[PDB]
Amino acid sequence: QGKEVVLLDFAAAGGELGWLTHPYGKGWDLMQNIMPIYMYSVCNVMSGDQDNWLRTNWVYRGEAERIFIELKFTVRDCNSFPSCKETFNLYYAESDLDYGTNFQKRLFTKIDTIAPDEITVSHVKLNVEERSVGPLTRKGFYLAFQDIGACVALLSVRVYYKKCPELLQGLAHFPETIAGSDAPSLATVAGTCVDHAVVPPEEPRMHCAVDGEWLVPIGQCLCQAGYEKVEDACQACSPGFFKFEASESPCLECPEHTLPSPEGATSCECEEGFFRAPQDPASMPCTRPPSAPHYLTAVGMGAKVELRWTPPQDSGGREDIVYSVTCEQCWPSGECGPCEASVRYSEPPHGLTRTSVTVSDLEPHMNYTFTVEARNGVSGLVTSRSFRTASVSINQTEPPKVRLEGRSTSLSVSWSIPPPQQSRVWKYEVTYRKKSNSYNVRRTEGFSVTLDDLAPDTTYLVQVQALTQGAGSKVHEFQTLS
Amino acid sequence: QGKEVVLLDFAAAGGELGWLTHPYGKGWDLMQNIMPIYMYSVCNVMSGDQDNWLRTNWVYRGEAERIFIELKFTVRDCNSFPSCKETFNLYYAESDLDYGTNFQKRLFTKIDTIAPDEITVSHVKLNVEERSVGPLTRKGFYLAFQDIGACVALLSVRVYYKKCPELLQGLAHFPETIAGSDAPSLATVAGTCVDHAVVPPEEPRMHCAVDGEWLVPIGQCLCQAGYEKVEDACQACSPGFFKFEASESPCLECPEHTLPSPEGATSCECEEGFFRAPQDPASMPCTRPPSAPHYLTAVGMGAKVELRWTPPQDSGGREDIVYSVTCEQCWPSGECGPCEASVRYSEPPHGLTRTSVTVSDLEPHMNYTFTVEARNGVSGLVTSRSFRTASVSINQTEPPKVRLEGRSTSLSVSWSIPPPQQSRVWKYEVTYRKKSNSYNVRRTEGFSVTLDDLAPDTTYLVQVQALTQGAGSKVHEFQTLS
Ligand SMILES: *[C@@H]1O[C@H](CO)[C@@H](O)[C@H](O)[C@H]1NC(C)=O
Ligand SMILES: *[C@@H]1O[C@H](CO)[C@@H](O)[C@H](O)[C@H]1NC(C)=O
Ligand SMILES: [Cl-]
Ligand SMILES: [Cl-]
Ligand SMILES: [Cl-]
Ligand SMILES: [Cl-]
Ligand SMILES: [Cl-]
Ligand SMILES: [Cl-]
Ligand code: NA
Ligand code: NA
Repeated sequence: QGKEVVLLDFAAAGGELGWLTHPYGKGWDLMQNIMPIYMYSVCNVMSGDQDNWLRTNWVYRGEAERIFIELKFTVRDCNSFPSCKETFNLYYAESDLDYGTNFQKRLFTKIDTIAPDEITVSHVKLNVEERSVGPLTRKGFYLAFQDIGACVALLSVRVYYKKCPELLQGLAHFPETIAGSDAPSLATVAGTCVDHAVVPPEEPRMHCAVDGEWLVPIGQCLCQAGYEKVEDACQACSPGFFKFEASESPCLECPEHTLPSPEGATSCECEEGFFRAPQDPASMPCTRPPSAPHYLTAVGMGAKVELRWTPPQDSGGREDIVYSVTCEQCWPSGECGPCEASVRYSEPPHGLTRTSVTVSDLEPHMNYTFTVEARNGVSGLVTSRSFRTASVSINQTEPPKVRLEGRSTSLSVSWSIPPPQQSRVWKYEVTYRKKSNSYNVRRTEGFSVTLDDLAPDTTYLVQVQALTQGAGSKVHEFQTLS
Repeated sequence: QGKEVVLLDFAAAGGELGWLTHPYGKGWDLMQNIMPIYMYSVCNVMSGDQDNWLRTNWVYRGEAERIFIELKFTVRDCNSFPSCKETFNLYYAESDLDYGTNFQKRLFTKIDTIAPDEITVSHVKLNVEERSVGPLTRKGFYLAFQDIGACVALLSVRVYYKKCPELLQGLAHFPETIAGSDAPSLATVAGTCVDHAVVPPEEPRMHCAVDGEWLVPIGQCLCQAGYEKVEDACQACSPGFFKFEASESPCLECPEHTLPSPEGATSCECEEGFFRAPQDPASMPCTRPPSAPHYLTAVGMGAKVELRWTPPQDSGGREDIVYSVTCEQCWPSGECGPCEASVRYSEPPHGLTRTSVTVSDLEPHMNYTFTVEARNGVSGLVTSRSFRTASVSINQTEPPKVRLEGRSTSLSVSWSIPPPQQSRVWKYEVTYRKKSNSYNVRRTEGFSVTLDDLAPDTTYLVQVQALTQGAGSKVHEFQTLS
């Protein structure tokens, strides 16, 4: 149930309300019972022809469309005393002027015959009856009651109308609106967003019914950045909190490494020495550049150097860690300088996410120092650097990488060396022994030989040296067919 | 108003319906008036103590919650014949079994006292009265009528209940639902998207009221790609039409240069020789590469060449037109070849949106042919080329560009030439005459001289030649102070 606005309340007046009766003498009469109770009684069941009227004061209508008329009464049984009726009539008249004592029944429209559910034979049996009328349009109206020979006491008369009350809901405001006249009335009432609230992407609406109930909520408003919902309004975020968007969510407390916020903050400021990247959301804690790769190994396996490292002990709270590798040369001469352009990497030496690289094409005996640096998203915002160094010497230059391209029974062999080294080699020298003092060497400028005139199902020791005006491969075991 | 389902209709039965009366003899009785009209009459206003009951058949309730009971009747005036009442009583009883002739008034709950609005003194004055009761829960119910000494004819009795009908709205389906019992009942009923419809981003809902009206639509479904809304459903796009998205829009007809579509098309296919770029929306007509720049001029103003052109006559229906310039050299020797890397352009010679460029650093006497090509977004999809050619010869190499850096009374002069030409110059030669056979020449390797010992407020003719082991500027008029 919603708002009732009362227009008339006979009982609530304690007798001081005085209504016109026609005729002046006979018919309805005000009665007091004493604890005073007042009432309007008529009981002329004997007289053969009655037409007794009771007319209320002029009632100002205001904004009311449908009025509700609530009556409380007793009726005595026509068979309970030895031309009688047990009902009365209820009328109304609209009008813009209050006519005072000038009352004319012909201007009154009949609402209904009022009958009792219970009848007395004197147990105080109080009937209740409600009717309604609408739409009304004039400035005011009158009610009336007609008795044609009933024995009635009329104890109460309430006229009220219904409203949908002023409403705060869904962070919007809805004005008090008058319940409409027709029963299938749902009036759509637009809402107003309370201060610091907004409709983001459905606009707030409510539907006012004839009983004054608000029925079906459509849409809502949301508290904007720096504000949240507290009860029915928007409030500034507490000190220590933030909110960056218009959402239906509370203020989030300040993330890690951040400076205590003032009221209505859309984001907390960064702590000294901590930062944010231009892609980081306000919800992300302040971060910093990482420490150095925790461990780094530089191992000279063969002619190439392998660098293997480990992520930093401290990431500075980030997950976008990359590595970059740089190099210095030093001749143990004493002189030093940056790495030559002839050094290659197994992977472009910057923007590394892998934790290892292979370095090739290195001058022998030279002391190479490799520095591997760790950087995350906030690194460009500090001057400082986090790195580890490791030094390697290499002895042999790149040997030929040799494989079998086929076999019979004979052994068909191929090899390769990186194209920068290919200028250095004068000739390749192939050696083959049987698996103690009798080997066979051949020479070529090319990259493949077939070893001929060999024993079936036999293990041979094959080596390929790169010769210069050098560096030789590992011994391979190659077996002939059967 | 919505769906009424009738449960009982006395008048609509033409007498063949037969109701229990208590007592069997006295009281209510079926009467026929002849054009047959049937009715139930009691008129024992004389007898001192009446309690006459009329009980309907057992009525099966089905799914009904609130029933509506509509009566039509006459009542005669108790004063119209010389223990009388002018009302009757309406009761009901719920029950799961039909008890037949076994009728027990004590099981009947009173709905209301029924009174007439109009009373007869015989003009056929037919009162109408509606009441309702609910919620009901048992399998069926009975109505009854009680007369205590009224003279009533009862001509009609309709019990019905209300439903919200099965509904197609907003491209969703809503099941037939029973109107609820309570007046402030709005039952929310979810809808089902009809075939080929979808909820894109609010889900369809309707609200069923107690009178069987559907009240407030929330949400909708939309016809998906290849489909549109026709009446209350989704239909395949006509031949000749398309629709690419789920929207509330009709099928669009096929754009220009396109192949007639089959039913339910999401896009029309391209006409032979026409294309679409991988960024073009389905709504965009098929396009093609443009024609050549309509006009091109190649003019050798000085040492530089100016190319000015004009957009193509035919754009192939596009607005993303770019130009690119290329160059061939030919010595009038006869031999030809691509342009040297020493030729510069006033603007990177590809991706041009401008319709002109300046070409500088050109070898004298050489026949340069410039080709300017037009390309739009669909050009990469054809092999063909649209271009215009224009040829230019240049005579002089770049002269010094000379300006006054200051003056007195003297003239302080500076010049420049593009750094590629700066190697060629042995010395610069400055000549100055007074504005007929007496000039003064000086020489420098640098780019500025101050002319000294000059007359006040005087016009001088200054030229600067670039000398080689050449090319000289225009004559400038420089005036001293006063
Ligand atoms: C280079 O190698 C030596 C050992 O040969 C090592 O101790 C030294 O620290 C390395 N680099 C530099 C720049 O000190
Ligand atoms: C080059 O210039 C001549 C005139 O000197 C012109 O007629 C000729 O068509 C030009 N280019 C070519 C490649 O034919
Ligand atoms: Cl009094
Ligand atoms: Cl009304
Ligand atoms: Cl040799
Ligand atoms: Cl009959
Ligand atoms: Cl009820
Ligand atoms: Cl000289
Ligand atoms: Na009535
Ligand atoms: Na009643």
